[PDB]
Amino acid sequence: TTLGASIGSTDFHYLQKDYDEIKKLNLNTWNEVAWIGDELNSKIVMWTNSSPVNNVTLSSSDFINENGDLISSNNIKISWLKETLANIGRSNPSAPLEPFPDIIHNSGSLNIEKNKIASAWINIKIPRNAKPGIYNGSIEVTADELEKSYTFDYSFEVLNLVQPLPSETNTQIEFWQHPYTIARYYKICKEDLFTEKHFKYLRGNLKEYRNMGGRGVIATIVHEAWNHQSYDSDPSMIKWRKNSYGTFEFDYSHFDKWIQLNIDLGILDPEKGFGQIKCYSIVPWNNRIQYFNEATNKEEAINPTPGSDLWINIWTQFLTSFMSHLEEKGWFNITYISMDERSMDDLKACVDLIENITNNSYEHFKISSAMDYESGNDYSFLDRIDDISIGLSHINHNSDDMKNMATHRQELGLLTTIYTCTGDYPSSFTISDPSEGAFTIWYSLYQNTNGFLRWSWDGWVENPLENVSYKYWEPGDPFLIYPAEKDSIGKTFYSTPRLEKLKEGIRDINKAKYLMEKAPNLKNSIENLIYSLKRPNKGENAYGSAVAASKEDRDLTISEANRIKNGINNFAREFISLTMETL
Ligand SMILES: CC(=O)N[C@@H]1[C@@H](O)[C@@H](O)[C@@H](CO)O[C@H]1O
Ligand SMILES: CC(=O)N[C@@H]1[C@@H](O)[C@@H](O)[C@@H](CO)O[C@H]1O
Repeated sequence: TTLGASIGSTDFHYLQKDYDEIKKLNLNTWNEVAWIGDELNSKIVMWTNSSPVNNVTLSSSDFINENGDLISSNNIKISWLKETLANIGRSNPSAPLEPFPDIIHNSGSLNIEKNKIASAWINIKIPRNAKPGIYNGSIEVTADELEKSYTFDYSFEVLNLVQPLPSETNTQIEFWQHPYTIARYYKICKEDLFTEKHFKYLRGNLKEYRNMGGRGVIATIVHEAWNHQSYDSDPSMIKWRKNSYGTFEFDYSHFDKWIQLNIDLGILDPEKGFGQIKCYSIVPWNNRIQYFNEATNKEEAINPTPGSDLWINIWTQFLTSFMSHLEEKGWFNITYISMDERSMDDLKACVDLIENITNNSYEHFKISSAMDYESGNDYSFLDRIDDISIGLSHINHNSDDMKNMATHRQELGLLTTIYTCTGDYPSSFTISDPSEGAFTIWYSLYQNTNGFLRWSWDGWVENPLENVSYKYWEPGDPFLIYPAEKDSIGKTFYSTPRLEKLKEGIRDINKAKYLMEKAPNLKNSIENLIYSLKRPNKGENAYGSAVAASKEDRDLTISEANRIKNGINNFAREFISLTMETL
């Protein structure tokens, strides 16, 4: 027929190459369980045969429970998934380019060419004052060349528990933002950086970050701190210069505007100690510091070795000046100096220096680092670092070491996350199954950490809406949101199924934590459910990208995330029911 349609999973992509199998789909009903103030996602997958089909549109009804309580269609947004091209390899110019439905794009009508797949993402926001019950409604697909519209029957159960607000949880989330990348893409000239004209293209995506639980805000403190690994250079938010007396001076202009923005948006709250400023880095690439030398009127650069007299000298100047500046602003207590996975001799020199430099309340800078930890219960150096993030590929699954390490840090009130990056599986690539994201968040809880860190909020390539390929890494690795179109009026970014799955994991671990606290009879049962989590094996495709080790491993990833979720909602249910029977 002209247009086929079926409900599909949000957990994996429906790709053009799978057209003939996709056409056999025939799911006409959907159901899910939600808390008050939760969100659900779904998907409709469609296909054409030999004719193009025009003006394809989806509309939701209102949803109504058994008492007539209403959740308006206002709370349902239906968005076309847009495809972009991705080189399917890693550092491999000859890998093929294939299309991936990675972009949650716009609402409205689509014209679909012949012999194509197209899917639409469905987002359902449950109001924070919604009534419990089973809600029913429908989603209707029409098109010009379609005689009989499709009606898909949707229901969900709202449980009588309230989804926690981010600020009511102890989940740590940190995604690295690249505000000069947003400037580049949207044609913000040098003169307008960190002016209102730049802020208009930042605010939307930062609120997005905030609302899902983002707490870490990165800021660069030297020039090109990652040696231009990304498509866009990384400028320093603190400009360095050397004066005629041979000592250094620091312009905090961009730094201050950046942090203030994040304070204004409610991401950081320095007075109450909410959120973090992560200052990258005291061990930037090759220890290289580029600075304007006033005596010679040109740019110079030096590479002092950590723990040398010269390194100690320069970095004492920076840290004492920075600490004063921060104290004047009232920002010091939420500021962390970031290291990185360097020689342990270099990290020791960093921690030694930092602990030497105190303010007049006897406090030194907090310290943050990605750390290569795999075993052993010697926590003597790790305990000196306030926030650490351990990469997934360094975590040995058949072992309690990570969990033991993290539990120690939890007892000391220190922070711990896991991160993913290039080479990881599960991960958060364009080519990934989006459900890898929910698995990733569950795994952060399995390891008894506070949550999840990723380097990659927005590190866009030239035109990611059309091709995400970059010279390094699996495709889509550097960004979890897309920009909007360069000429956009209105939208400033687009979400991704992979991001929405992280969001899902974050909401569902927050449920598990809420119940563990409010239901002491169930806490240990809940812990055991989480401890049953299995971790899949990984391999590589032919082009160097990390992928599941087998179909069984790939199915595990999806079946595990959903199993824990459903188990948590059953605990939620038994808890509600027993509270009622026993009230
Ligand atoms: C609202 C907010 O950000 N709260 C955090 C809390 O969740 C926890 O992480 C704690 C660390 O000791 O700091 C708090 O101020
Ligand atoms: C904490 C972290 O993400 N570190 C690096 C990051 O800088 C970047 O190189 C990324 C590329 O995927 O790999 C990560 O290992």
